[PDB]
Amino acid sequence: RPYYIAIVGSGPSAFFAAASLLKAADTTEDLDMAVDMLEMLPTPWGLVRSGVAPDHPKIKSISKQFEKTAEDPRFRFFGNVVVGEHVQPGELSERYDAVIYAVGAQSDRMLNIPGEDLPGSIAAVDFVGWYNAHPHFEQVSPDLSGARAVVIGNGNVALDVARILLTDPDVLARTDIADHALESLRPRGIQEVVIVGRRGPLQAAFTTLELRELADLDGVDVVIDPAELDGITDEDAAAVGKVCKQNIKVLRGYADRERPGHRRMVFRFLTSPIEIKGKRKVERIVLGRNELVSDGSGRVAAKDTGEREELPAQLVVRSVGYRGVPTPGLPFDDQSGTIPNVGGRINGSPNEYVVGWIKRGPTGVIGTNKKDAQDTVDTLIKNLGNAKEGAECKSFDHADQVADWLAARQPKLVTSAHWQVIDAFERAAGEPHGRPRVKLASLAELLRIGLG
Ligand SMILES: Cc1cc2nc3c(=O)[nH]c(=O)nc-3n(C[C@H](O)[C@H](O)[C@H](O)COP(=O)(O)OP(=O)(O)OC[C@H]3O[C@@H](n4cnc5c(N)ncnc54)[C@H](O)[C@@H]3O)c2cc1C
Ligand SMILES: NC(=O)[C@H]1C=[N+]([C@@H]2O[C@H](COP(=O)(O)OP(=O)(O)OC[C@H]3O[C@@H](n4cnc5c(N)ncnc54)[C@H](OP(=O)(O)O)[C@@H]3O)[C@@H](O)[C@H]2O)C=CC1=O
Repeated sequence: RPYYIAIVGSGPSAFFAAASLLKAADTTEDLDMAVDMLEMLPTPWGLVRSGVAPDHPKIKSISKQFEKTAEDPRFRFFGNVVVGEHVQPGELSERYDAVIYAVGAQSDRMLNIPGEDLPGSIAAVDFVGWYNAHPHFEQVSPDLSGARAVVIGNGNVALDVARILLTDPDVLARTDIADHALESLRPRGIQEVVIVGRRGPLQAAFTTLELRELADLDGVDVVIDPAELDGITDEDAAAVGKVCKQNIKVLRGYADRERPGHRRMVFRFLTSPIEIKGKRKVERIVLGRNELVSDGSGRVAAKDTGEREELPAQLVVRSVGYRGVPTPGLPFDDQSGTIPNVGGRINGSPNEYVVGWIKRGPTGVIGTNKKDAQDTVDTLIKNLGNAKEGAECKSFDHADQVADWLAARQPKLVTSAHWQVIDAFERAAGEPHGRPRVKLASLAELLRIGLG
Protein backbone atom coordinates (compact mmCIF):
# COMPACT_ATOMS: atom_id res chain seq x y z
CA ARG A 1 0.00 0.00 0.00
CA PRO A 2 0.96 3.61 -0.32
CA TYR A 3 1.39 5.79 2.71
CA TYR A 4 -1.73 7.90 3.23
CA ILE A 5 -1.07 11.52 4.10
CA ALA A 6 -3.68 14.10 4.97
CA ILE A 7 -2.89 17.77 4.44
CA VAL A 8 -5.10 20.29 6.24
CA GLY A 9 -5.30 23.43 4.16
CA SER A 10 -4.72 24.10 0.46
CA GLY A 11 -2.53 27.17 0.31
CA PRO A 12 1.08 27.31 -0.86
CA SER A 13 2.61 25.40 2.03
CA ALA A 14 0.06 22.61 1.58
CA PHE A 15 0.72 22.35 -2.14
CA PHE A 16 4.48 22.47 -1.76
CA ALA A 17 4.21 19.71 0.84
CA ALA A 18 2.02 17.68 -1.52
CA ALA A 19 4.52 18.08 -4.31
CA SER A 20 7.39 17.07 -2.04
CA LEU A 21 5.55 13.93 -0.93
CA LEU A 22 4.76 12.85 -4.48
CA LYS A 23 8.32 13.63 -5.61
CA ALA A 24 9.72 11.43 -2.87
CA ALA A 25 7.55 8.56 -4.09
CA ASP A 26 8.50 9.19 -7.69
CA THR A 27 12.20 9.04 -6.92
CA THR A 28 12.32 6.28 -4.31
CA GLU A 29 11.87 2.57 -4.70
CA ASP A 30 9.40 0.90 -2.33
CA LEU A 31 7.81 4.21 -1.42
CA ASP A 32 4.34 5.11 -2.63
CA MET A 33 2.13 8.02 -1.58
CA ALA A 34 -1.54 9.00 -1.51
CA VAL A 35 -2.38 12.58 -0.51
CA ASP A 36 -5.79 13.84 0.63
CA MET A 37 -6.06 17.60 1.04
CA LEU A 38 -8.81 18.92 3.29
CA GLU A 39 -9.72 22.58 2.95
CA MET A 40 -12.02 24.73 5.04
CA LEU A 41 -13.31 26.78 2.10
CA PRO A 42 -14.93 25.42 -1.05
CA THR A 43 -12.00 26.87 -2.99
CA PRO A 44 -8.29 25.97 -2.84
CA TRP A 45 -5.15 28.09 -2.84
CA GLY A 46 -5.39 29.89 0.49
CA LEU A 47 -4.00 33.42 0.45
CA VAL A 48 -2.96 33.06 -3.20
CA ARG A 49 -6.69 33.48 -3.86
CA SER A 50 -7.88 35.38 -0.79
CA GLY A 51 -4.85 37.40 0.26
CA VAL A 52 -2.82 38.51 -2.72
CA ALA A 53 -4.30 41.80 -3.82
CA PRO A 54 -6.66 41.94 -6.81
CA ASP A 55 -4.24 44.36 -8.51
CA HIS A 56 -1.45 41.77 -8.08
CA PRO A 57 -2.69 39.09 -10.56
CA LYS A 58 0.72 38.04 -11.81
CA ILE A 59 1.89 36.16 -8.79
CA LYS A 60 -1.41 34.30 -8.58
CA SER A 61 -0.24 32.32 -11.61
CA ILE A 62 1.58 30.05 -9.16
CA SER A 63 -1.83 28.39 -8.86
CA LYS A 64 -1.09 26.64 -12.15
CA GLN A 65 1.62 24.67 -10.36
CA PHE A 66 -0.89 23.70 -7.69
CA GLU A 67 -3.33 22.58 -10.40
CA LYS A 68 -0.66 20.40 -11.97
CA THR A 69 -0.03 18.73 -8.61
CA ALA A 70 -3.78 18.24 -8.17
CA GLU A 71 -3.95 16.41 -11.53
CA ASP A 72 -1.98 13.55 -10.00
CA PRO A 73 -4.19 10.50 -9.56
CA ARG A 74 -2.69 9.98 -6.09
CA PHE A 75 -4.08 13.38 -4.97
CA ARG A 76 -7.61 14.16 -3.80
CA PHE A 77 -9.14 17.47 -2.66
CA PHE A 78 -12.01 17.80 -0.21
CA GLY A 79 -13.18 21.36 0.21
CA ASN A 80 -15.70 22.75 2.68
CA VAL A 81 -14.20 20.45 5.34
CA VAL A 82 -13.32 22.35 8.49
CA VAL A 83 -10.85 20.48 10.63
CA GLY A 84 -11.84 21.02 14.23
CA GLU A 85 -15.51 21.07 13.18
CA HIS A 86 -16.43 18.27 10.73
CA VAL A 87 -13.46 16.07 11.58
CA GLN A 88 -10.95 16.30 14.41
CA PRO A 89 -7.16 16.00 14.49
CA GLY A 90 -7.35 12.84 16.61
CA GLU A 91 -9.58 11.26 14.00
CA LEU A 92 -7.29 12.16 11.12
CA SER A 93 -4.31 10.80 13.01
CA GLU A 94 -6.07 7.38 13.22
CA ARG A 95 -6.92 7.33 9.52
CA TYR A 96 -3.69 8.50 7.95
CA ASP A 97 -0.05 7.57 8.33
CA ALA A 98 0.72 11.25 8.87
CA VAL A 99 -1.14 14.54 8.88
CA ILE A 100 0.32 17.90 7.84
CA TYR A 101 -1.31 21.05 9.19
CA ALA A 102 -0.95 23.87 6.66
CA VAL A 103 -3.66 26.10 8.08
CA GLY A 104 -1.89 29.45 7.88
CA ALA A 105 -2.80 32.35 10.09
CA GLN A 106 -6.56 32.89 10.03
CA SER A 107 -6.91 35.80 12.45
CA ASP A 108 -5.26 39.13 13.22
CA ARG A 109 -2.88 40.71 15.68
CA MET A 110 -4.48 43.43 17.78
CA LEU A 111 -3.15 46.79 18.86
CA ASN A 112 -4.59 46.45 22.36
CA ILE A 113 -5.58 50.11 22.66
CA PRO A 114 -8.78 51.80 23.80
CA GLY A 115 -11.35 52.20 21.07
CA GLU A 116 -10.03 49.35 18.94
CA ASP A 117 -13.48 47.74 18.95
CA LEU A 118 -15.34 50.78 17.61
CA PRO A 119 -17.17 50.37 14.36
CA GLY A 120 -14.73 51.64 11.73
CA SER A 121 -11.70 50.01 13.43
CA ILE A 122 -10.82 46.74 11.71
CA ALA A 123 -7.89 44.51 10.89
CA ALA A 124 -6.34 44.16 7.52
CA VAL A 125 -7.19 40.47 7.77
CA ASP A 126 -10.87 41.40 7.71
CA PHE A 127 -10.54 44.20 5.12
CA VAL A 128 -8.51 42.07 2.74
CA GLY A 129 -10.79 39.11 3.23
CA TRP A 130 -13.72 41.35 2.42
CA TYR A 131 -12.23 42.89 -0.70
CA ASN A 132 -11.05 39.49 -1.90
CA ALA A 133 -14.47 37.83 -1.44
CA HIS A 134 -13.38 35.43 1.29
CA PRO A 135 -16.69 33.99 2.53
CA HIS A 136 -15.86 34.48 6.19
CA PHE A 137 -15.56 38.25 5.64
CA GLU A 138 -18.54 38.98 3.39
CA GLN A 139 -20.19 41.15 6.04
CA VAL A 140 -17.23 43.25 7.14
CA SER A 141 -18.79 45.98 5.00
CA PRO A 142 -16.74 48.94 6.16
CA ASP A 143 -17.98 52.48 5.68
CA LEU A 144 -15.60 53.91 3.09
CA SER A 145 -17.35 57.29 2.78
CA GLY A 146 -15.16 59.30 5.15
CA ALA A 147 -12.35 61.46 3.90
CA ARG A 148 -9.47 60.00 5.90
CA ALA A 149 -8.41 56.43 6.58
CA VAL A 150 -5.49 55.43 8.81
CA VAL A 151 -3.53 52.23 8.29
CA ILE A 152 -1.29 51.03 11.11
CA GLY A 153 1.84 49.09 10.17
CA ASN A 154 4.80 49.04 7.81
CA GLY A 155 4.51 45.72 6.02
CA ASN A 156 3.42 45.06 2.49
CA VAL A 157 -0.13 44.29 3.57
CA ALA A 158 -0.39 47.92 4.73
CA LEU A 159 0.49 48.95 1.20
CA ASP A 160 -2.13 46.62 -0.26
CA VAL A 161 -4.79 48.15 1.99
CA ALA A 162 -3.79 51.68 1.08
CA ARG A 163 -3.72 50.86 -2.65
CA ILE A 164 -7.16 49.36 -2.63
CA LEU A 165 -8.54 52.34 -0.73
CA LEU A 166 -7.05 54.87 -3.17
CA THR A 167 -6.93 53.23 -6.59
CA ASP A 168 -9.28 54.59 -9.22
CA PRO A 169 -12.31 52.29 -9.04
CA ASP A 170 -12.39 52.18 -12.84
CA VAL A 171 -9.02 50.39 -12.59
CA LEU A 172 -10.22 48.07 -9.81
CA ALA A 173 -13.29 47.26 -11.90
CA ARG A 174 -11.04 45.26 -14.26
CA THR A 175 -9.69 43.06 -11.43
CA ASP A 176 -11.12 40.10 -9.53
CA ILE A 177 -11.90 42.30 -6.53
CA ALA A 178 -15.14 41.43 -4.78
CA ASP A 179 -18.15 43.12 -6.33
CA HIS A 180 -19.31 44.31 -2.90
CA ALA A 181 -15.98 46.08 -2.37
CA LEU A 182 -15.99 47.60 -5.83
CA GLU A 183 -19.47 48.99 -5.07
CA SER A 184 -18.24 50.62 -1.84
CA LEU A 185 -15.14 51.99 -3.52
CA ARG A 186 -16.90 53.58 -6.50
CA PRO A 187 -17.87 56.83 -4.68
CA ARG A 188 -14.10 57.51 -4.01
CA GLY A 189 -14.88 58.73 -0.50
CA ILE A 190 -11.44 58.43 0.93
CA GLN A 191 -9.18 61.32 -0.02
CA GLU A 192 -6.20 60.47 2.19
CA VAL A 193 -4.72 57.34 3.70
CA VAL A 194 -2.13 57.83 6.40
CA ILE A 195 0.19 54.81 6.85
CA VAL A 196 1.56 54.90 10.38
CA GLY A 197 4.76 53.02 11.28
CA ARG A 198 5.93 52.69 14.87
CA ARG A 199 9.62 52.37 14.01
CA GLY A 200 11.55 54.19 11.29
CA PRO A 201 12.04 53.75 7.59
CA LEU A 202 15.05 51.48 8.09
CA GLN A 203 12.90 49.09 10.14
CA ALA A 204 10.09 48.97 7.58
CA ALA A 205 9.02 45.50 6.42
CA PHE A 206 8.03 46.79 2.96
CA THR A 207 9.79 45.49 -0.09
CA THR A 208 10.96 47.59 -2.97
CA LEU A 209 8.79 46.75 -5.95
CA GLU A 210 5.73 47.27 -3.83
CA LEU A 211 6.95 50.72 -2.80
CA ARG A 212 7.78 51.56 -6.43
CA GLU A 213 4.33 50.55 -7.64
CA LEU A 214 2.73 53.34 -5.65
CA ALA A 215 4.05 55.83 -8.23
CA ASP A 216 1.70 54.32 -10.81
CA LEU A 217 -1.52 54.98 -8.97
CA ASP A 218 -3.45 57.33 -11.19
CA GLY A 219 -4.87 60.24 -9.21
CA VAL A 220 -2.80 59.52 -6.11
CA ASP A 221 0.22 61.31 -4.79
CA VAL A 222 2.56 59.62 -2.37
CA VAL A 223 3.38 62.05 0.44
CA ILE A 224 6.47 61.70 2.61
CA ASP A 225 7.54 64.76 4.51
CA PRO A 226 11.30 65.23 4.17
CA ALA A 227 11.54 65.28 7.98
CA GLU A 228 10.59 61.60 7.98
CA LEU A 229 14.03 60.95 6.51
CA ASP A 230 16.03 63.12 8.94
CA GLY A 231 18.52 60.88 10.68
CA ILE A 232 17.94 58.16 8.05
CA THR A 233 21.22 57.59 6.24
CA ASP A 234 22.18 55.65 3.22
CA GLU A 235 25.07 54.16 5.21
CA ASP A 236 22.73 52.84 7.88
CA ALA A 237 20.29 51.57 5.24
CA ALA A 238 23.00 49.59 3.48
CA ALA A 239 23.99 48.06 6.83
CA VAL A 240 20.46 46.77 7.27
CA GLY A 241 20.59 45.12 3.85
CA LYS A 242 20.09 45.40 0.11
CA VAL A 243 16.31 45.66 0.22
CA CYS A 244 16.50 48.42 2.80
CA LYS A 245 19.02 50.29 0.68
CA GLN A 246 16.70 50.15 -2.30
CA ASN A 247 13.66 51.03 -0.22
CA ILE A 248 15.28 54.19 1.13
CA LYS A 249 16.21 55.31 -2.41
CA VAL A 250 12.56 54.95 -3.37
CA LEU A 251 11.33 56.78 -0.28
CA ARG A 252 13.75 59.65 -0.91
CA GLY A 253 12.35 59.88 -4.42
CA TYR A 254 8.84 60.28 -3.07
CA ALA A 255 9.93 62.83 -0.47
CA ASP A 256 11.51 64.88 -3.28
CA ARG A 257 8.12 65.47 -4.86
CA GLU A 258 6.10 68.48 -3.65
CA ARG A 259 -0.10 69.28 -4.97
CA PRO A 260 -3.71 70.27 -4.15
CA GLY A 261 -6.48 68.25 -5.75
CA HIS A 262 -5.08 64.74 -5.60
CA ARG A 263 -5.81 61.82 -3.38
CA ARG A 264 -2.96 61.30 -0.89
CA MET A 265 -1.07 58.31 0.50
CA VAL A 266 0.91 59.72 3.44
CA PHE A 267 3.72 57.91 5.27
CA ARG A 268 4.32 58.73 8.94
CA PHE A 269 7.09 56.91 10.77
CA LEU A 270 8.05 56.80 14.46
CA THR A 271 4.36 57.02 15.36
CA SER A 272 2.08 54.72 17.34
CA PRO A 273 -1.69 54.63 17.72
CA ILE A 274 -2.55 55.35 21.35
CA GLU A 275 -6.34 55.44 21.34
CA ILE A 276 -9.16 55.41 18.82
CA LYS A 277 -12.08 57.73 19.68
CA GLY A 278 -15.59 58.51 18.62
CA LYS A 279 -19.26 58.49 19.47
CA ARG A 280 -20.32 55.03 18.47
CA LYS A 281 -17.83 54.82 15.58
CA VAL A 282 -14.32 55.90 14.73
CA GLU A 283 -14.00 59.67 14.43
CA ARG A 284 -10.42 60.45 15.47
CA ILE A 285 -7.22 58.77 16.47
CA VAL A 286 -4.65 59.71 19.07
CA LEU A 287 -1.07 59.26 17.88
CA GLY A 288 2.15 59.20 19.86
CA ARG A 289 5.65 60.01 18.67
CA ASN A 290 8.40 57.45 19.26
CA GLU A 291 12.18 57.55 19.28
CA LEU A 292 14.41 54.62 18.38
CA VAL A 293 16.41 53.09 21.20
CA SER A 294 18.64 50.04 21.49
CA ASP A 295 17.00 47.38 23.66
CA GLY A 296 20.05 45.13 24.04
CA SER A 297 18.74 42.47 21.66
CA GLY A 298 20.62 43.74 18.62
CA ARG A 299 17.92 45.95 17.35
CA VAL A 300 16.27 49.22 17.90
CA ALA A 301 12.90 49.45 19.43
CA ALA A 302 10.35 52.27 19.51
CA LYS A 303 10.12 54.20 22.79
CA ASP A 304 7.14 56.47 23.42
CA THR A 305 8.00 60.14 23.99
CA GLY A 306 4.65 60.74 25.66
CA GLU A 307 3.65 63.34 23.13
CA ARG A 308 0.05 63.12 21.87
CA GLU A 309 -1.56 64.36 18.63
CA GLU A 310 -5.17 63.75 17.50
CA LEU A 311 -6.13 63.35 13.84
CA PRO A 312 -9.69 63.01 12.42
CA ALA A 313 -10.28 59.66 10.77
CA GLN A 314 -13.30 57.56 9.89
CA LEU A 315 -11.59 54.21 9.19
CA VAL A 316 -8.65 52.63 11.00
CA VAL A 317 -7.22 49.44 9.53
CA ARG A 318 -4.61 47.71 11.68
CA SER A 319 -2.09 45.91 9.46
CA VAL A 320 0.08 44.71 12.30
CA GLY A 321 0.25 41.09 11.24
CA TYR A 322 -1.88 38.05 10.69
CA ARG A 323 -2.14 35.54 13.57
CA GLY A 324 -2.68 31.82 13.93
CA VAL A 325 -5.76 30.38 15.55
CA PRO A 326 -5.61 27.32 17.84
CA THR A 327 -6.87 24.06 16.34
CA PRO A 328 -8.82 21.81 18.69
CA GLY A 329 -6.57 18.81 19.65
CA LEU A 330 -3.22 20.33 18.78
CA PRO A 331 -0.82 22.36 20.93
CA PHE A 332 -0.40 26.07 20.42
CA ASP A 333 1.82 28.91 21.47
CA ASP A 334 -0.48 31.82 22.31
CA GLN A 335 2.16 34.47 22.11
CA SER A 336 3.40 33.65 18.63
CA GLY A 337 0.18 32.17 17.29
CA THR A 338 2.09 29.12 16.01
CA ILE A 339 2.00 25.40 16.67
CA PRO A 340 5.16 24.31 18.53
CA ASN A 341 7.22 21.86 16.51
CA VAL A 342 10.80 20.56 15.73
CA GLY A 343 11.80 20.31 12.11
CA GLY A 344 8.12 20.46 11.27
CA ARG A 345 6.94 17.70 13.65
CA ILE A 346 4.33 18.93 16.12
CA ASN A 347 5.06 18.74 19.90
CA GLY A 348 4.08 15.56 21.48
CA SER A 349 2.96 13.87 18.25
CA PRO A 350 4.56 10.96 16.40
CA ASN A 351 2.78 11.64 13.10
CA GLU A 352 1.41 15.21 12.89
CA TYR A 353 3.34 18.01 11.27
CA VAL A 354 3.13 21.67 10.35
CA VAL A 355 4.22 23.74 7.36
CA GLY A 356 3.81 27.35 6.35
CA TRP A 357 2.71 30.27 8.44
CA ILE A 358 1.25 28.12 11.20
CA LYS A 359 4.79 26.66 11.65
CA ARG A 360 6.97 29.73 11.02
CA GLY A 361 4.76 32.67 11.79
CA PRO A 362 3.10 34.95 9.29
CA THR A 363 5.96 36.19 7.21
CA GLY A 364 7.39 35.51 3.80
CA VAL A 365 6.41 35.56 0.18
CA ILE A 366 4.76 32.53 -1.36
CA GLY A 367 8.06 30.93 -2.32
CA THR A 368 9.39 30.92 1.24
CA ASN A 369 6.93 28.10 1.92
CA LYS A 370 8.65 25.73 -0.48
CA LYS A 371 11.88 24.86 1.40
CA ASP A 372 9.89 24.99 4.60
CA ALA A 373 7.53 22.33 3.35
CA GLN A 374 10.34 20.24 1.91
CA ASP A 375 12.09 20.22 5.27
CA THR A 376 8.97 19.12 7.08
CA VAL A 377 8.30 16.41 4.48
CA ASP A 378 11.82 15.06 4.73
CA THR A 379 11.34 14.66 8.50
CA LEU A 380 7.92 13.07 8.02
CA ILE A 381 9.21 10.56 5.49
CA LYS A 382 12.21 9.63 7.65
CA ASN A 383 9.83 9.00 10.55
CA LEU A 384 7.55 6.80 8.47
CA GLY A 385 10.53 4.78 7.30
CA ASN A 386 11.63 4.25 10.86
CA ALA A 387 8.13 3.13 11.79
CA LYS A 388 7.98 0.72 8.83
CA GLU A 389 11.33 -0.81 9.80
CA GLY A 390 10.10 -1.19 13.38
CA ALA A 391 6.86 -2.80 12.17
CA GLU A 392 5.05 0.14 13.72
CA CYS A 393 2.98 1.32 10.74
CA LYS A 394 -0.73 1.38 10.93
CA SER A 395 -2.46 -1.43 9.28
CA PHE A 396 -4.93 -0.25 6.65
CA ASP A 397 -9.53 0.01 -0.08
CA HIS A 398 -8.66 2.41 2.74
CA ALA A 399 -9.00 5.40 0.40
CA ASP A 400 -12.73 4.60 -0.04
CA GLN A 401 -13.41 4.26 3.62
CA VAL A 402 -11.78 7.59 4.42
CA ALA A 403 -13.73 9.31 1.64
CA ASP A 404 -16.96 7.76 2.93
CA TRP A 405 -16.13 8.98 6.42
CA LEU A 406 -15.51 12.50 5.06
CA ALA A 407 -18.81 12.41 3.21
CA ALA A 408 -20.63 11.23 6.34
CA ARG A 409 -19.14 14.10 8.32
CA GLN A 410 -19.61 16.70 5.56
CA PRO A 411 -22.26 15.81 3.00
CA LYS A 412 -21.57 19.19 1.37
CA LEU A 413 -17.88 18.59 0.70
CA VAL A 414 -16.45 19.95 -2.54
CA THR A 415 -14.35 17.56 -4.65
CA SER A 416 -11.79 18.69 -7.19
CA ALA A 417 -14.25 18.26 -10.02
CA HIS A 418 -16.75 20.50 -8.26
CA TRP A 419 -14.16 23.14 -7.44
CA GLN A 420 -13.43 23.11 -11.18
CA VAL A 421 -17.08 24.03 -11.79
CA ILE A 422 -16.86 26.92 -9.31
CA ASP A 423 -13.64 28.03 -11.00
CA ALA A 424 -15.16 27.91 -14.46
CA PHE A 425 -18.23 29.79 -13.29
CA GLU A 426 -16.17 32.57 -11.75
CA ARG A 427 -13.86 32.93 -14.72
CA ALA A 428 -16.73 33.00 -17.22
CA ALA A 429 -18.40 35.66 -15.09
CA GLY A 430 -15.36 37.91 -15.27
CA GLU A 431 -13.86 37.54 -18.71
CA PRO A 432 -16.67 39.31 -20.65
CA HIS A 433 -16.15 42.28 -18.34
CA GLY A 434 -12.40 42.38 -18.67
CA ARG A 435 -11.81 40.71 -15.31
CA PRO A 436 -10.00 37.45 -14.55
CA ARG A 437 -13.02 36.27 -12.61
CA VAL A 438 -15.94 37.42 -10.48
CA LYS A 439 -15.84 35.52 -7.25
CA LEU A 440 -18.72 33.88 -5.47
CA ALA A 441 -18.42 35.70 -2.14
CA SER A 442 -20.51 33.60 0.25
CA LEU A 443 -20.59 29.97 1.23
CA ALA A 444 -24.19 29.73 0.04
CA GLU A 445 -23.36 30.96 -3.46
CA LEU A 446 -20.23 28.84 -3.65
CA LEU A 447 -22.18 25.76 -2.71
CA ARG A 448 -25.06 26.58 -5.07
CA ILE A 449 -22.57 26.19 -7.89
CA GLY A 450 -20.14 23.67 -6.40
CA LEU A 451 -22.52 20.98 -5.23
CA GLY A 452 -24.89 21.39 -8.19
C1 LIG B 1 -2.86 40.08 2.35
C2 LIG B 1 -1.67 39.27 1.90
C3 LIG B 1 -1.14 39.46 0.63
C4 LIG B 1 -0.06 38.73 0.18
N1 LIG B 1 0.47 39.01 -1.05
C5 LIG B 1 1.57 38.30 -1.49
C6 LIG B 1 2.15 38.59 -2.73
O1 LIG B 1 1.73 39.50 -3.47
N2 LIG B 1 3.22 37.82 -3.10
C7 LIG B 1 3.72 36.77 -2.35
O2 LIG B 1 4.64 36.10 -2.78
N3 LIG B 1 3.18 36.52 -1.13
C8 LIG B 1 2.12 37.26 -0.72
N4 LIG B 1 1.60 37.00 0.53
C9 LIG B 1 2.21 35.90 1.33
C10 LIG B 1 1.52 34.56 1.05
O3 LIG B 1 0.13 34.77 1.09
C11 LIG B 1 1.93 33.53 2.12
O4 LIG B 1 3.33 33.29 2.07
C12 LIG B 1 1.32 32.14 1.95
O5 LIG B 1 0.00 32.21 1.43
C13 LIG B 1 1.32 31.40 3.29
O6 LIG B 1 0.94 30.05 2.97
P1 LIG B 1 0.28 29.04 3.99
O7 LIG B 1 0.09 27.80 3.20
O8 LIG B 1 1.03 28.93 5.28
O9 LIG B 1 -1.12 29.66 4.39
P2 LIG B 1 -2.46 30.12 3.59
O10 LIG B 1 -2.14 30.56 2.21
O11 LIG B 1 -3.14 31.05 4.52
O12 LIG B 1 -3.33 28.79 3.46
C14 LIG B 1 -3.95 28.23 4.63
C15 LIG B 1 -5.13 27.40 4.13
O13 LIG B 1 -5.57 26.60 5.22
C16 LIG B 1 -6.98 26.61 5.26
N5 LIG B 1 -7.41 26.29 6.61
C17 LIG B 1 -7.20 27.05 7.73
N6 LIG B 1 -7.69 26.48 8.82
C18 LIG B 1 -8.28 25.32 8.37
C19 LIG B 1 -8.98 24.31 9.05
N7 LIG B 1 -9.16 24.30 10.36
N8 LIG B 1 -9.43 23.27 8.30
C20 LIG B 1 -9.20 23.25 6.96
N9 LIG B 1 -8.54 24.17 6.25
C21 LIG B 1 -8.10 25.19 7.00
C22 LIG B 1 -7.31 28.04 4.79
O14 LIG B 1 -8.67 28.21 4.46
C23 LIG B 1 -6.33 28.23 3.67
O15 LIG B 1 -6.83 27.80 2.42
C24 LIG B 1 0.51 37.74 1.00
C25 LIG B 1 -0.02 37.53 2.26
C26 LIG B 1 -1.10 38.29 2.72
C27 LIG B 1 -1.62 38.06 4.11
N1 LIG C 1 4.13 41.74 -2.79
C1 LIG C 1 4.56 40.96 -1.83
O1 LIG C 1 5.65 40.33 -1.81
C2 LIG C 1 3.64 40.84 -0.61
C3 LIG C 1 4.13 40.04 0.36
N2 LIG C 1 3.38 39.89 1.55
C4 LIG C 1 4.06 39.41 2.70
O2 LIG C 1 3.18 38.79 3.64
C5 LIG C 1 3.75 38.87 4.94
C6 LIG C 1 2.80 39.48 5.94
O3 LIG C 1 2.75 40.91 5.70
P1 LIG C 1 2.22 41.85 6.85
O4 LIG C 1 2.26 43.23 6.32
O5 LIG C 1 0.99 41.31 7.46
O6 LIG C 1 3.33 41.65 8.03
P2 LIG C 1 4.81 42.21 8.24
O7 LIG C 1 5.53 42.34 6.97
O8 LIG C 1 5.40 41.35 9.29
O9 LIG C 1 4.54 43.68 8.79
C7 LIG C 1 3.93 43.84 10.05
C8 LIG C 1 4.03 45.29 10.43
O10 LIG C 1 3.27 45.52 11.62
C9 LIG C 1 4.05 46.33 12.48
N3 LIG C 1 3.54 46.22 13.83
C10 LIG C 1 3.40 45.10 14.60
N4 LIG C 1 2.84 45.36 15.76
C11 LIG C 1 2.58 46.71 15.77
C12 LIG C 1 1.99 47.58 16.66
N5 LIG C 1 1.45 47.19 17.82
N6 LIG C 1 1.89 48.90 16.33
C13 LIG C 1 2.37 49.34 15.13
N7 LIG C 1 2.94 48.55 14.19
C14 LIG C 1 3.03 47.25 14.56
C15 LIG C 1 5.43 45.84 12.24
O11 LIG C 1 6.36 46.76 12.81
P3 LIG C 1 7.70 46.28 13.57
O12 LIG C 1 8.70 45.90 12.50
O13 LIG C 1 7.33 45.09 14.44
O14 LIG C 1 8.07 47.50 14.36
C16 LIG C 1 5.46 45.74 10.73
O15 LIG C 1 5.66 47.03 10.16
C17 LIG C 1 5.06 39.64 4.81
O16 LIG C 1 6.15 38.75 4.71
C18 LIG C 1 4.89 40.32 3.50
O17 LIG C 1 6.00 40.84 2.86
C19 LIG C 1 2.20 40.57 1.77
C20 LIG C 1 1.69 41.41 0.75
C21 LIG C 1 2.44 41.56 -0.51
O18 LIG C 1 2.01 42.37 -1.39
